Amino acid sequence: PVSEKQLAEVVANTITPLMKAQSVPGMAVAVIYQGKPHYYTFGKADIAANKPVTPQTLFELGSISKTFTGVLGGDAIARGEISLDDAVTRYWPQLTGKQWQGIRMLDLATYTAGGLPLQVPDEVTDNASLLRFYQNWQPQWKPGTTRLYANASIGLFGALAVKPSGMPYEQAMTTRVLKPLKLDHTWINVPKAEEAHYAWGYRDGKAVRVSPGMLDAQAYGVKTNVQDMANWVMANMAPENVADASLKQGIALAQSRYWRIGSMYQGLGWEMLNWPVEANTVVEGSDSKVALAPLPVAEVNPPAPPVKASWVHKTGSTGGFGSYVAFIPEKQIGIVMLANTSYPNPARVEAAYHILEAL
Ligand SMILES: *P(=O)(O)CNC(=O)Cc1ccc(I)cc1
Repeated sequence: PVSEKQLAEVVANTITPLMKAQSVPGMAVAVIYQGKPHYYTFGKADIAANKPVTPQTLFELGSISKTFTGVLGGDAIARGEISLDDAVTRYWPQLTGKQWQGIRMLDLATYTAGGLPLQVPDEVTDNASLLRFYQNWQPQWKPGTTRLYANASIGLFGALAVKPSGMPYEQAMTTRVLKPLKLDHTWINVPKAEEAHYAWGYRDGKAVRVSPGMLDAQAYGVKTNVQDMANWVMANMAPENVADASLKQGIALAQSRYWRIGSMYQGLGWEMLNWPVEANTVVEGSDSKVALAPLPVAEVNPPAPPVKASWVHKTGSTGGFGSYVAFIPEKQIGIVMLANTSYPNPARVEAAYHILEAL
């Protein structure tokens, strides 16, 4: 294997047209091919300041942050601190509403609680209002019957999962996930010293960065560079190489199949499809019309351990960023696409599929 010059061509040929069509300012790309990460960088991080995109440029991950939440939860499970079968109420006893009765930790993690909203209401700014919000929520469906992708669901999962540890979320994440994996440039809160590397997102011509929100850290607040992200993919595609025993298992727990929703499988943060899969299947499923809709689930009990022959992926966006990650453990290939403009899901998926198709 080589084709290095061929590889650089494949990427350029796919990304070049993408940036022109969706008018993306800058993009950092990583292709993992036979245990070796390959970095590609394009455009600008900061238009005004005319700063180019570099392997050290920090991007906002949006929903890709949920894969971190998934692994942290997995690790806690693996440590014995938590169980997917546990009642939510075991961790948050204040949640006295009769409606919380049959809801488990698993439901929160996999969006099956019964219709918790996509977003935490903007009116919620503190513990009091947060508690209130959850206490008054009226489920539209019964637990374990319908999947409704929501921040308010996995957001709470993450907040609760770290209780037994005694450490606040950001601390638990750094200590148990980042440190061990040597993800030294992965932040929840970017330090002053690193700020020079923090790119500007672009929306309606305006430069923008993500704002603070309740459960932001747990659902969409991670910031990284293409370097750490590539290392994240590698750790997930080949967990046998992870030294920490609970982390190792945590990763396997996050890639396990808990529910069946047509052709896709819901993991902890991660979403999977059986490989081989047709492009249209992946692309079509990524559109908001499908991705954000309430759909019936089929339980996988016991949960199926990770399948090598899968298409593991996750899309993520912020007001001004658009990211995508995909890998096939069987083939030892992966891709990372970080952009500073939020462009349609389908286009990210199509682009990633095509490069990976050059297997
Ligand atoms: P996910 O699929 O990447 C989607 N992203 C987020 O919900 C979070 C978000 C949405 C709107 C703004 I403005 C900021 C963050």
